Formats: sequence, C-alpha cells, structure tokens
Amino acid sequence: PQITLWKRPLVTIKIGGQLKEALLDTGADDTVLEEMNLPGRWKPKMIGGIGGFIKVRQYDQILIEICGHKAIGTVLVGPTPVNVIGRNLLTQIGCTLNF
Amino acid sequence: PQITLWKRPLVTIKIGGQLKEALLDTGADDTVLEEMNLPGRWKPKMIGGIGGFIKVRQYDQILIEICGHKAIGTVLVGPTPVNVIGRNLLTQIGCTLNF
Ligand SMILES: CCC(CC)CN(C[C@@H](O)[C@H](Cc1ccccc1)NC(=O)O[C@H]1CO[C@H]2OCC[C@H]21)S(=O)(=O)c1ccc([C@@H](O)CO)cc1
Repeated sequence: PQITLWKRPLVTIKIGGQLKEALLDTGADDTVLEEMNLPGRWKPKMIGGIGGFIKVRQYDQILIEICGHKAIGTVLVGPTPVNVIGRNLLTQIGCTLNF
Repeated sequence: PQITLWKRPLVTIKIGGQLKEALLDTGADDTVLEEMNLPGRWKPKMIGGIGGFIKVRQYDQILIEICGHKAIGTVLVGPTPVNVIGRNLLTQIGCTLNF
C-alpha cells in the first residue's frame, strides 16, 4: 500500500504466531521489538541510539509478516520504547520512500 | 524522488542557508537536529530515544527546504548523533511509504 505520515505508521505484524503492532521506522537500521519469547537460539547484543544503548536478544532468520508481506531476518528483542520495523526488514518487503 | 532503504535515507536539507545531511525518518514524530545556535525563543522539551531521554530545545515555525520542497514547522535541537526529518515535515512535502 501507500502510507501517508499524518499518523504514526503503525501496522500489525505477525511473529512467532503472535500478532503485534509495530512502527515502520526508516530511521532505524535494525528491527527492535519489546521483550517477548521467540523459539530458537539468540545471542546477546547491544544496540544504541539517542540516549545510549540497551541490551537486546538477537534472533536471526525469524519469519515476520508485516501488513501481509513476509520477511525473514534479524529481530532484536529488548526494552525498546516502541516496536520498530527497521530497514533490514523494510527492504525485504520492498518498502521505499517517495515524494 | 524514490528513496530505497538499502542504506540510510540521507538527504541534503537547507536550514538558514546552511546545508546539512538528515535522515528522512518515519519513526520520528518531530524533526530533531544536531546542536546549532538558532536565534529566537524556544521552549525546553524531552524526547525518548532507544537508550533513554535527552533534553532538546523546541523551535517553532522553522523553514527547512528538502529536495526543492519547502516545509515549515517545529524543529528540536539537541545532542543527537544524527539529523532526522520527522513526520511533521515529511507530510508537508508529500512523502509516503510504499510497498
Ligand atoms: C527506536 C527509536 C524510535 C522510537 C519510535 C525514536 N527515534 C527515531 C528512530 O528512527 C531513530 C533515529 C536515529 C537516532 C540516533 C542514531 C541513528 C538513527 N533510530 C533508532 O534509534 O534506530 C535504532 C535501532 O536501529 C539502529 O539504527 C539506527 C540506530 C539504531 S529517535 O531519534 O530517538 C526520536 C524519539 C522521539 C521523537 C519525538 O519527535 C517523538 O517521536 C523524534 C525522534
């Protein structure tokens, strides 16, 4: 679809069989979701931005369906302020900015 | 223009005749610029990043030119590592997300 930006670009995602709401975030290199259980092994990672860094659990090659489009990639899980879909997955669903 | 997300969506902006590089960031409600000594009145503000909050100065009615489109609105100035153009200005230039 084409999504305008008068509202936060929040969309429903499906990950680990669970539905969640996440923000399409072109300013995020990476996808970061709030704490949750996901199957498979994870590695501890640090991710940083404004304010500094947080500790996250890195899950690789995770299926995630974003507004009906499938992606398989890295998902970071931790105490993020907001569920954000970053460019690592936005590229997979073919998302571009246009004006 | 169409901007893919293989790399950070950095564009040149003009603010006060000064040219800067900034992210087109659908994840930011408002525009956040690196420290710059703008004249005029401002009001204090706190914004929450992935690593916690920082203090910024809110300037209103600031003109920013983005790829031939002029936008005017709120700009937050503070110790951010990156210039980000937020939805408050992206909407004015007709920017959408598309997939
Ligand atoms: C996830 C944080 C989101 C939460 C919605 C909020 N931020 C936007 C987000 O795009 C941010 C931009 C960015 C900041 C620093 C360095 C590089 C990019 N990128 C980001 O942190 O990404 C993480 C994850 O991937 C990594 O790559 C880049 C860093 C890693 S913000 O800048 O802190 C912010 C907060 C409040 C407001 C107010 O206006 C109200 O919205 C406006 C803007």
